[PDB]
Amino acid sequence: SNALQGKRILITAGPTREKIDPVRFMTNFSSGKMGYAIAEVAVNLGAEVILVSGPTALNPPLHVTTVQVESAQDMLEAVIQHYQNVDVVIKTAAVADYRPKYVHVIELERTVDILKTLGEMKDKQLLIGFAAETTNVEEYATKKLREKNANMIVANDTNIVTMYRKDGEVIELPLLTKKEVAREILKQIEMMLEDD
Repeated sequence: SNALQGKRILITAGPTREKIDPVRFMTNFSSGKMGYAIAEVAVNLGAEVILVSGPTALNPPLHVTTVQVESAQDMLEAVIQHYQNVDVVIKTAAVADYRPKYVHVIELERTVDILKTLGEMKDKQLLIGFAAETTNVEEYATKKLREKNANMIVANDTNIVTMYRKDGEVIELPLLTKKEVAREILKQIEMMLEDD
Protein backbone atom coordinates (compact mmCIF):
# COMPACT_ATOMS: atom_id res chain seq x y z
CA SER A 1 0.00 0.00 0.00
CA ASN A 2 3.03 2.23 0.53
CA ALA A 3 5.50 0.45 -1.74
CA LEU A 4 5.97 3.48 -4.02
CA GLN A 5 5.36 6.18 -1.41
CA GLY A 6 6.64 9.58 -2.50
CA LYS A 7 7.71 8.29 -5.91
CA ARG A 8 6.81 10.55 -8.84
CA ILE A 9 5.78 8.44 -11.83
CA LEU A 10 4.86 9.84 -15.25
CA ILE A 11 2.91 7.69 -17.71
CA THR A 12 2.07 8.23 -21.37
CA ALA A 13 -0.97 6.42 -22.76
CA GLY A 14 -3.36 6.29 -25.70
CA PRO A 15 -2.89 7.07 -29.41
CA THR A 16 -1.60 10.27 -31.00
CA ARG A 17 -3.76 12.39 -33.29
CA GLU A 18 -2.18 14.16 -36.27
CA LYS A 19 -4.20 16.58 -38.40
CA ILE A 20 -4.38 16.31 -42.19
CA ASP A 21 -6.85 19.14 -42.79
CA PRO A 22 -9.30 21.01 -40.48
CA VAL A 23 -11.73 18.05 -40.66
CA ARG A 24 -9.39 15.10 -41.25
CA PHE A 25 -6.69 13.41 -39.17
CA MET A 26 -4.73 10.16 -38.89
CA THR A 27 -4.36 8.07 -35.74
CA ASN A 28 -1.36 6.04 -34.64
CA PHE A 29 -3.49 3.68 -32.59
CA SER A 30 -2.68 2.64 -29.03
CA SER A 31 -5.46 1.42 -26.70
CA GLY A 32 -4.49 3.32 -23.56
CA LYS A 33 -5.89 0.58 -21.32
CA MET A 34 -2.41 -0.53 -20.22
CA GLY A 35 -1.30 2.98 -19.26
CA TYR A 36 -4.50 3.75 -17.36
CA ALA A 37 -4.23 0.40 -15.56
CA ILE A 38 -0.65 1.12 -14.49
CA ALA A 39 -1.71 4.58 -13.29
CA GLU A 40 -4.42 3.11 -11.07
CA VAL A 41 -2.18 0.48 -9.48
CA ALA A 42 0.58 3.06 -8.99
CA VAL A 43 -1.81 5.29 -7.03
CA ASN A 44 -2.83 2.37 -4.82
CA LEU A 45 0.87 1.86 -4.06
CA GLY A 46 1.10 5.44 -2.79
CA ALA A 47 2.89 6.93 -5.80
CA GLU A 48 2.48 10.46 -7.14
CA VAL A 49 1.12 9.75 -10.61
CA ILE A 50 1.08 11.98 -13.70
CA LEU A 51 -0.74 10.71 -16.79
CA VAL A 52 -0.17 12.22 -20.24
CA SER A 53 -2.93 10.75 -22.38
CA GLY A 54 -3.99 10.85 -26.00
CA PRO A 55 -7.67 10.67 -27.02
CA THR A 56 -9.25 7.63 -25.35
CA ALA A 57 -12.68 6.57 -24.08
CA LEU A 58 -11.20 5.93 -20.64
CA ASN A 59 -11.65 7.92 -17.44
CA PRO A 60 -8.48 8.53 -15.38
CA PRO A 61 -8.27 7.01 -11.87
CA LEU A 62 -8.79 9.20 -8.80
CA HIS A 63 -5.81 11.22 -7.52
CA VAL A 64 -4.13 10.83 -10.91
CA THR A 65 -2.88 14.11 -12.35
CA THR A 66 -3.93 13.78 -15.99
CA VAL A 67 -3.09 15.84 -19.07
CA GLN A 68 -5.14 15.18 -22.21
CA VAL A 69 -3.36 15.86 -25.50
CA GLU A 70 -3.79 14.92 -29.16
CA SER A 71 -0.61 15.30 -31.22
CA ALA A 72 2.73 13.59 -30.59
CA GLN A 73 4.29 17.05 -30.40
CA ASP A 74 1.99 18.13 -27.57
CA MET A 75 2.67 14.84 -25.79
CA LEU A 76 6.39 15.57 -26.11
CA GLU A 77 6.03 19.05 -24.61
CA ALA A 78 3.90 17.69 -21.77
CA VAL A 79 6.46 15.03 -20.82
CA ILE A 80 9.39 17.46 -20.98
CA GLN A 81 7.50 19.83 -18.68
CA HIS A 82 7.41 17.16 -15.96
CA TYR A 83 10.56 15.16 -16.77
CA GLN A 84 12.80 17.05 -14.34
CA ASN A 85 10.42 16.47 -11.44
CA VAL A 86 9.74 12.75 -11.86
CA ASP A 87 11.52 9.58 -10.78
CA VAL A 88 9.99 7.19 -13.32
CA VAL A 89 8.70 7.59 -16.88
CA ILE A 90 6.59 4.81 -18.41
CA LYS A 91 5.97 5.08 -22.15
CA THR A 92 3.04 2.80 -22.98
CA ALA A 93 3.15 3.09 -26.77
CA ALA A 94 5.11 0.57 -28.83
CA VAL A 95 4.12 2.40 -32.01
CA ALA A 96 6.54 4.93 -33.50
CA ASP A 97 4.60 8.00 -34.62
CA TYR A 98 4.33 9.71 -38.01
CA ARG A 99 2.86 13.06 -39.02
CA PRO A 100 1.51 14.89 -42.11
CA LYS A 101 3.59 17.88 -43.25
CA TYR A 102 0.73 20.22 -44.16
CA VAL A 103 -2.56 21.06 -42.45
CA HIS A 104 -4.44 21.91 -45.64
CA VAL A 105 -1.36 13.10 -51.75
CA ILE A 106 -0.42 13.26 -48.06
CA GLU A 107 3.25 13.99 -47.35
CA LEU A 108 4.46 12.47 -44.08
CA GLU A 109 7.24 13.91 -41.92
CA ARG A 110 9.22 12.33 -39.10
CA THR A 111 8.03 13.13 -35.58
CA VAL A 112 10.38 13.64 -32.64
CA ASP A 113 11.06 10.39 -30.78
CA ILE A 114 9.85 10.79 -27.20
CA LEU A 115 11.86 7.96 -25.65
CA LYS A 116 15.03 8.92 -27.54
CA THR A 117 14.69 12.52 -26.37
CA LEU A 118 14.15 11.50 -22.74
CA GLY A 119 17.16 9.20 -22.92
CA GLU A 120 19.45 11.96 -24.15
CA MET A 121 18.40 14.41 -21.44
CA LYS A 122 18.11 11.75 -18.73
CA ASP A 123 19.58 12.41 -15.29
CA LYS A 124 18.41 10.11 -12.50
CA GLN A 125 14.99 9.13 -13.87
CA LEU A 126 14.07 5.57 -14.81
CA LEU A 127 12.86 5.04 -18.38
CA ILE A 128 10.37 2.25 -19.08
CA GLY A 129 9.35 1.48 -22.66
CA PHE A 130 7.12 -0.92 -24.57
CA ALA A 131 7.54 -3.05 -27.69
CA ALA A 132 5.19 -5.18 -29.79
CA GLU A 133 6.70 -7.36 -32.52
CA THR A 134 5.84 -10.58 -34.33
CA THR A 135 9.46 -11.41 -35.15
CA ASN A 136 12.84 -11.01 -33.42
CA VAL A 137 11.17 -9.93 -30.18
CA GLU A 138 14.20 -10.40 -27.93
CA GLU A 139 16.57 -8.78 -30.43
CA TYR A 140 14.37 -5.74 -31.06
CA ALA A 141 13.49 -5.18 -27.41
CA THR A 142 17.15 -5.46 -26.43
CA LYS A 143 18.18 -3.12 -29.25
CA LYS A 144 15.57 -0.57 -28.16
CA LEU A 145 16.68 -1.01 -24.54
CA ARG A 146 20.25 0.01 -25.37
CA GLU A 147 19.57 2.53 -28.14
CA LYS A 148 17.05 4.63 -26.21
CA ASN A 149 19.06 4.49 -22.97
CA ALA A 150 16.20 2.82 -21.10
CA ASN A 151 16.01 0.78 -17.90
CA MET A 152 13.39 -1.73 -19.03
CA ILE A 153 11.48 -2.70 -22.17
CA VAL A 154 8.13 -4.47 -21.91
CA ALA A 155 7.51 -6.81 -24.85
CA ASN A 156 4.04 -7.94 -25.94
CA ASP A 157 2.59 -10.79 -27.99
CA THR A 158 -5.48 -10.53 -21.31
CA ASN A 159 -1.79 -10.24 -22.21
CA ILE A 160 1.38 -12.30 -22.61
CA VAL A 161 4.27 -10.10 -21.52
CA THR A 162 8.06 -10.49 -21.41
CA MET A 163 10.13 -7.86 -19.59
CA TYR A 164 13.73 -6.95 -20.45
CA ARG A 165 15.67 -5.09 -17.76
CA LYS A 166 18.82 -3.01 -18.26
CA ASP A 167 20.91 -5.26 -16.02
CA GLY A 168 20.36 -8.06 -18.53
CA GLU A 169 17.65 -9.99 -16.70
CA VAL A 170 14.69 -11.40 -18.64
CA ILE A 171 11.29 -12.04 -17.06
CA GLU A 172 8.51 -13.79 -18.97
CA LEU A 173 4.91 -13.82 -17.73
CA PRO A 174 1.93 -16.13 -18.35
CA LEU A 175 -1.51 -15.01 -19.52
CA LEU A 176 -2.41 -12.08 -17.26
CA THR A 177 -4.92 -9.23 -17.14
CA LYS A 178 -3.67 -5.69 -17.79
CA LYS A 179 -3.91 -4.88 -14.08
CA GLU A 180 -1.82 -7.95 -13.23
CA VAL A 181 0.83 -6.93 -15.76
CA ALA A 182 0.73 -3.42 -14.30
CA ARG A 183 1.53 -4.83 -10.85
CA GLU A 184 4.45 -6.89 -12.15
CA ILE A 185 5.84 -3.82 -13.90
CA LEU A 186 5.54 -1.57 -10.84
CA LYS A 187 7.08 -4.35 -8.76
CA GLN A 188 10.12 -4.33 -11.05
CA ILE A 189 10.27 -0.53 -10.93
CA GLU A 190 10.13 -0.62 -7.13
CA MET A 191 13.28 -2.76 -7.10
CA MET A 192 15.18 -0.53 -9.54
CA LEU A 193 14.50 2.41 -7.22
CA GLU A 194 16.16 0.47 -4.39
CA ASP A 195 19.18 -0.42 -6.52
CA ASP A 196 19.98 3.29 -6.77
